Amino acid sequence: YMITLEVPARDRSYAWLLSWLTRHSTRTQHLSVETSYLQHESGRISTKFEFIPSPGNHFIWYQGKWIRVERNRPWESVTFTALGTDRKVFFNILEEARALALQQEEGKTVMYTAVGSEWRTFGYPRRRRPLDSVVLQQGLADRIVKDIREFIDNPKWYIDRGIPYRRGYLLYGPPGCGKSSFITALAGELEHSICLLSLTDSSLSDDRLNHLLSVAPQQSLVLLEDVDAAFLSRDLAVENPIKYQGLGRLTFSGLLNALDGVASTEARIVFMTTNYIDRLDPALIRPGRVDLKEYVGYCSHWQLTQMFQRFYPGQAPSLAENFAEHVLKATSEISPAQVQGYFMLYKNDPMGAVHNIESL
Amino acid sequence: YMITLEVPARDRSYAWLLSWLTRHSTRTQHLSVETSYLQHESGRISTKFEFIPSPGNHFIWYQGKWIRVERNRPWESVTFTALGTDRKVFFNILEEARALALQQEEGKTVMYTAVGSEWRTFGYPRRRRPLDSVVLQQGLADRIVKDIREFIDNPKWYIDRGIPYRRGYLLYGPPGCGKSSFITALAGELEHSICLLSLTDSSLSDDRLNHLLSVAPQQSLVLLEDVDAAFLSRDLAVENPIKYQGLGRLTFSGLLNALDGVASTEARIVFMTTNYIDRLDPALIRPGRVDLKEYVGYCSHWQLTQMFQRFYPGQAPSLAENFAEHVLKATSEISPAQVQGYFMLYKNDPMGAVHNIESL
Ligand SMILES: Nc1ncnc2c1ncn2[C@@H]1O[C@H](COP(=O)(O)OP(=O)(O)OP(=O)(O)O)[C@@H](O)[C@H]1O
Ligand SMILES: Nc1ncnc2c1ncn2[C@@H]1O[C@H](COP(=O)(O)OP(=O)(O)OP(=O)(O)O)[C@@H](O)[C@H]1O
Ligand SMILES: [Mg+2]
Ligand SMILES: [Mg+2]
Repeated sequence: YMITLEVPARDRSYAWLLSWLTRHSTRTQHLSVETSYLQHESGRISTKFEFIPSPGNHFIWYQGKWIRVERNRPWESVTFTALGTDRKVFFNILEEARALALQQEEGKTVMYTAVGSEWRTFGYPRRRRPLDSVVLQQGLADRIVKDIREFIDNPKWYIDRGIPYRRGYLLYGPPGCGKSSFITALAGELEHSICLLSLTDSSLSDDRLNHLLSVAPQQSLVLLEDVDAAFLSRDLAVENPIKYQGLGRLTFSGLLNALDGVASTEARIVFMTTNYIDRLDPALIRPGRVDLKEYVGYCSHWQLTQMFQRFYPGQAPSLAENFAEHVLKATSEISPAQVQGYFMLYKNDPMGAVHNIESL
Repeated sequence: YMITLEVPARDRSYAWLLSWLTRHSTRTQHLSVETSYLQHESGRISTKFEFIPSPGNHFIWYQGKWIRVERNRPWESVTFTALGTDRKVFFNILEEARALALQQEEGKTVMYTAVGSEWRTFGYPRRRRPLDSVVLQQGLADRIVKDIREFIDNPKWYIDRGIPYRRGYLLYGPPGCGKSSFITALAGELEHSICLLSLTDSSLSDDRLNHLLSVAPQQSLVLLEDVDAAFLSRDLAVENPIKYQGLGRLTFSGLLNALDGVASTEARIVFMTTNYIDRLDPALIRPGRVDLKEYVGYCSHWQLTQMFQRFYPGQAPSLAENFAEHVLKATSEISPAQVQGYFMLYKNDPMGAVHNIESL
């Protein structure tokens, strides 16, 4: 007579338990190697040999209980066998795992991915990009931030009238203007998590897409990159239905219903990005599916001035005006990425980038 | 000499027994983790650790009978082994499961889905949308409600003359007018259940479609979304037979016979939705397969007035007339979804949406 807690692979606290188990690797006869390397120079690579507990029956001595944990071997099922019937030690283990895991993810952003029909983490947590480091047009980031915050802070008003509690944003513009960078900065600012979804995958279907959109982690953003490339439309729409034009078992109607239909879930934010606004079917970007659409474009006077004052702090304000005037006189349109590269050429050299502005 | 009740996966009361078993999880040596999370803020996520009984041979103490329940492990078969030959405990268990399950589904709508050749539930029951929250044209929802109620309440008249006891409705219009929302509201009002069916699935055939249409749950609605996209027609029909145009092993004649043929079942309601009424073959929408067809269109004066008086309750009636007049003068055609979004911009701000009506 014992208690055999069974936690299979498909669990939210799976990573938390794995992290705690790696933390409590002491007193474990079976091990797995945990070496990592940091090269410095001269062929002297630092070693960091450690011990991940192997998928075995290691006996743990938590609170003097001789707890036995077994991880099997692609299907995985972790087991926490104990003595008697207490259930308190399980709660303590879960709480300690939560305390340890959330401590690790502090000041970072966790990136998930779509594996099969489920979300799994993708690498170590990434360092968040400061929001002010991304410079957009005057009064554009503030509007999006305010709209998202208002949507988050008013759930009652949605329920009191019956509208589904959902939202969606679309960003479009020329290549190299700040779409992905702004999305990353916003995710870092809002302390959310990014879920990456590809519509051209070879293992995605309508039912799997609906399940993925239904089981998305809480306090997270869903990102759809280049929705146009997954469905040719417009000129085709005048003659025949919208073909899928790719590899994967997906249909236009399935995606349309999944984004906003009858079985769509609640409390979800979806971001979409494209480079050809005119290649998107009108039914896809109608209100209800895309509440706010914004255009990010080429540089302007204020944007160039802010970029200059950001890359060379401490300089006099006249230099920024000189740089902006010269850039806008020498060329008409320019992308922020090109300006960033040109600045990267002249590292820590103010008044040097104000002279060699020949980039026609 | 015992009694071994066997209930495989393909049963209607399967969910009821699973819910009862989760209710009676006490005195079970083997367990499975039942933790859920509700984020609040500051990285403080509430834990709800519980215990779903694992697929094991847990010994239950219902009525002091030492009942043994075993769930195997994709094929599933639940077993209720008991002592002697009584069969009374089985009646009591089924009745308690029914009492518990129907208690949970109160005021909600259950959404089913097509898995293989059987209907299975899809997530938690969803909150029902009030019917008055969806505003359609004058005297349109009432007609459909009355027709459906008349069909439900008169089975004798159908039998006494020999007509098959079936019905079907079709809704068509511009994208973003209220088709799906009205269907959801009607399903909530009628205390029915929604079954989602996709005609472009990669595992659908004529025999499977017939089986699914024959085994649909009682007191339920069958929904076919975007029937046009599954069969190109019209201009093709003038030259060659109807092609399927997609992925899946289905034919036009198979669908036509399944909807209304010789083997079609009785007491079934089917809803169909499309955006291009002119792309549907005449044989598909003939009487007998689609009894009532209705058109949902753009906004009108009364619809706009009702929407305004719904989103801002307590306002004077003149404001609604002013808003309707200004909207209809500034623009001719406008979808209700755009009106909903424009109202969503001005939250709790009457007399503000009556001034900034520039949405051309
Ligand atoms: N507004 C901006 N301010 C600062 N850096 C920017 C800005 N826009 C782009 N960059 C820089 O350009 C590089 C890539 O930008 P990013 O990937 O966000 O562009 P994009 O417009 O989303 O491109 P693509 O459409 O090809 O995905 C990064 O080094 C990023 O810092
Ligand atoms: N008549 C209406 N009254 C109130 N809200 C409406 C109405 N029509 C649409 N909406 C709102 O529009 C949004 C989506 O509407 P819905 O999905 O029902 O439109 P649809 O015409 O069925 O669209 P699609 O053809 O793309 O499926 C929801 O927020 C819903 O509340
Ligand atoms: Mg990018
Ligand atoms: Mg709809």
